[PDB]
Amino acid sequence: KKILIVDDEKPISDIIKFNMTKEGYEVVTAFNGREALEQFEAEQPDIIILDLMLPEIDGLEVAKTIRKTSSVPILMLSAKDSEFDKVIGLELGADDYVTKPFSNRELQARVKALLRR
Ligand code: BEF
Ligand SMILES: [Mn+2]
Repeated sequence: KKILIVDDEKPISDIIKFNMTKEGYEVVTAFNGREALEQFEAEQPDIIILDLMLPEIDGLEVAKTIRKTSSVPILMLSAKDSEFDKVIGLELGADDYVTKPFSNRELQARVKALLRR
């Protein structure tokens, strides 16, 4: 299965890529909202882990845009942890929303849960 990791912070992207690689997933990365939409269209990932505070296009806009044509599972992963943040992310189409800092094991379990459908 292929995972697209969207995060503008390379250190965070690297930790998630390391962990998902360990589970046997193919990993593709994007460092801004524009790269996120470009990788989504070119790679057709099976699941997207999506940061919200991103340059060019924010994660909420990336999710809304992607939802116009795809039901690809989206797991939002952000330091933004307010009730409004989680509710709007889910209402715009996210299937799950995890806050930073996060547990690598819990992220792995939620990706498996989403892929399980
Ligand atoms: F920049 Be992400 F929203 F933590
Ligand atoms: Mn960010």
